[PDB]
Amino acid sequence: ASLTEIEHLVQSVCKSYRETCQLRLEDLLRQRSNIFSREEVTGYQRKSMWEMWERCAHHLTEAIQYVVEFAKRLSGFMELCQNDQIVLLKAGAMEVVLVRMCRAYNADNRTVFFEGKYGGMELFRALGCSELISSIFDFSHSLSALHFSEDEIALYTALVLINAHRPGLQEKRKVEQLQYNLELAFHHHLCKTHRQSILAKLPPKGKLRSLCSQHVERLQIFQHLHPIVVQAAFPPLYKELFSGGGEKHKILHRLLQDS
Ligand SMILES: CCn1c2ccc(OC3CCC3)cc2c2cc(C(=O)NCc3ccc(S(=O)(=O)CC)cc3)ccc21
Repeated sequence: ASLTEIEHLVQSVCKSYRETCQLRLEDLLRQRSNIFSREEVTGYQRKSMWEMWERCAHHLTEAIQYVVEFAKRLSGFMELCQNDQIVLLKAGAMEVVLVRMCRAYNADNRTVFFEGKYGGMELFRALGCSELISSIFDFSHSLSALHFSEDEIALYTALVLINAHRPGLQEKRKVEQLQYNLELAFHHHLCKTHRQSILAKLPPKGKLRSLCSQHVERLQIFQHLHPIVVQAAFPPLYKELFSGGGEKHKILHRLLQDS
């Protein structure tokens, strides 16, 4: 790639992100005074474990749907073979969601936007996975302290998704080329905006992996306890990405083949 080509890549990734960001930043900021009351938090804490799981799994899947669309619109992604598209989304979609989530996290009062209002960690007690929840809140706090712009989130999530180290890729060199061009774009944009200092402050790649592993591990516990709930009331796409041996569905293929 050349230098104008890199800045065109920057513009194209930012555009692809804006079209698929699910919620515009201002819509999340405008709701920050809308906080759950103590009575509403209590109501969430008294919901059954299985109903809170279903609701949370539903919201995760919705967010993952916008990530799939981001990929489909991401320069060079659809030129990868189908196998590698699926590999990359299977391993990276939850990671992208976790990074995007920091937009919905208010570091001032330690709350996250959830079902129309902002609430803290205690909102999720009924899940029985406090360690996973606090890890996500802590990760969202760490990213909020960097004050990502929307352009930086677009470029960083492109790189989270386009990761040539995922096991199972068939055209590893093609993914490497794509990853390298997106890295140049991200680092070029940081340099031009005098934001190279955040590079040392970004989370190690093992953190994002660790959060996704905790998620799958707590899901396995839940699915053992409530197997019919997962079968009857979890989104098919969710089960395909995270469940075992829930990889019996083929939703990703249909989502990618469409359009
Ligand atoms: C850390 C606490 N938390 C969760 C914890 C667990 C969980 O589910 C899995 C555990 C087992 C299933 C699910 C959530 C969960 C979901 C939401 C959510 O969807 N809010 C609505 C919203 C819409 C758009 C945006 S965005 O535009 O920024 C692009 C992402 C962000 C937010 C918020 C907090 C959550």
